[PDB]
Amino acid sequence: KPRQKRTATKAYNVTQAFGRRGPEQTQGNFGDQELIRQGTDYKHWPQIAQFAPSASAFFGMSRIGMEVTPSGTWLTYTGAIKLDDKDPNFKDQVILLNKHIDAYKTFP
Amino acid sequence: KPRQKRTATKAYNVTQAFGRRGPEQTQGNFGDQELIRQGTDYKHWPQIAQFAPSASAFFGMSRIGMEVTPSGTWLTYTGAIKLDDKDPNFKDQVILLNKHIDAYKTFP
Ligand SMILES: [Cl-]
Ligand SMILES: [Cl-]
Repeated sequence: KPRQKRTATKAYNVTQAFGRRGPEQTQGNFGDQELIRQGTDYKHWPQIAQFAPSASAFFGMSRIGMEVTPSGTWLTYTGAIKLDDKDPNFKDQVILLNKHIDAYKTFP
Repeated sequence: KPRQKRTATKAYNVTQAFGRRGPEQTQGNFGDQELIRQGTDYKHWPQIAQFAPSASAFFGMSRIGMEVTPSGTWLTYTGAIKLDDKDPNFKDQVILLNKHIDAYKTFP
């Protein structure tokens, strides 16, 4: 499976499918130890997935680029997804996202 | 319906769902005239969607951040998807992606 189509689960976790969390531009930085170990099996995964873009929104909202480097050809992507301040779970969504963004920095 | 979960089609095109293509930091720049008016009805949509990330890969591969500005709270994302240069279809993949990246510059 191409890396972009992989689905993390307890049997193929975030580390196995997408590598260690870290600070380099080539590494992902999202996920506490519980989400890394369980992937889509994570109890709060659906609350995180509501922010993931559809294939249409991924190519409709993102700034797409093509880069040819010594390591190969890359499809770059950047963008921002607005949370809904009126959503009654807004305060829980902020806490949940804060719990996984750069959570690796505190792993024992 | 959240912008990230929208699906562009002939009835609800890329401009109506994700705004006019353009060069600004959080403005979409992908799509020629044909893709903008057809969205997922585009006859070559599958060869574009093969590069869209699953929800799991989006949070596993990307660099996720969160910003609070006067417009609201935003989930920022950045990353790069490696193309398989060993795939016999690689040249066609490069041609297809380059046809839509910044295509808006050649038309009103
Ligand atoms: Cl699709
Ligand atoms: Cl999912």
